[PDB]
Amino acid sequence: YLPELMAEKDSLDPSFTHALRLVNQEIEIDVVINKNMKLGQKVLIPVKQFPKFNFVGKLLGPRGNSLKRLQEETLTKMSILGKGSMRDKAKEEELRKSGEAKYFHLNDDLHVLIEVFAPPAEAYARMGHALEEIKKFLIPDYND
Amino acid sequence: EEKYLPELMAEKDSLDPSFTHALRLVNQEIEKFQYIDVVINKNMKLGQKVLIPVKQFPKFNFVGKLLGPRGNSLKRLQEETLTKMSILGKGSMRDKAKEEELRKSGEAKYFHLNDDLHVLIEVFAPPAEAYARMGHALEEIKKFLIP
RNA sequence: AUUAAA
RNA sequence: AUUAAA
Repeated sequence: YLPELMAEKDSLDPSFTHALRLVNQEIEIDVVINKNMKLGQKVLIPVKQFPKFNFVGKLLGPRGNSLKRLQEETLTKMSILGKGSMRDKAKEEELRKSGEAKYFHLNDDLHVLIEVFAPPAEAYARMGHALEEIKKFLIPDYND
Repeated sequence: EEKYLPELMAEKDSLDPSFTHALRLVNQEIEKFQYIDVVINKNMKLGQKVLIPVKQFPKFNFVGKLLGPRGNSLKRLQEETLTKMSILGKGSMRDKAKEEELRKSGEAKYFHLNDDLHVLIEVFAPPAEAYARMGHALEEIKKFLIP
């Protein structure tokens, strides 16, 4: 069986990071019941268009309060991921070099991941409300 | 991702071929490469395939209750919810002998017949509007599936 | 338990 | 011009 993979995991050179991630990744709607669906949407952060604006700070605010309040008022969970999301950039490269699925996202572009867990008709409406409020953060020029 | 792929090809070339599963998995990860923007705020496409309960209600035909006379009640729902709803899956066609239609010819046009009988709600709008339209459509479509 | 739209 | 949440 595939447990051959376990023999590869221990014996593979740690210098191959993406292969060791893929091998460890390989370890393996009804509306009338109306149980809780989960959704997610990855929203790009326009650093190409606004390179002089720091979005990560405007989004989080003091001790993350502004992101917490948006999460609370939209009833969603938001996570800032991608290249440039971490505060320590030397740690961000070594964690990207670490190439663990948890930190794998750093290879991608700076973006927000909004998650919502609710019954389906509510879960879609909550995500739509969150997408309307988050653009005020991602659009400095929202006047006109 | 301009940084990710050159490291895969570097691993591909430098890796020991004796690792067959690991080398196969990085090749599968390479074949993949051969996400919303709200400041440009262009239209996305959302869809949700909503099964309708024939296992729970085998005696109730929903597809007729959904369409109505000449599809008036379904188009009225598509108008008020501003979505495109298409009934697909096994039993969607009224003629079930002409169903299992081709399907060994294998056209993705007809591939949906292998899926269970459902309703695919598609909505085309900007992301904030698209997600809010879908949520409203799922609100109203319950009323057809709860006799 | 006759609803058939795109 | 600062903000650093999970």
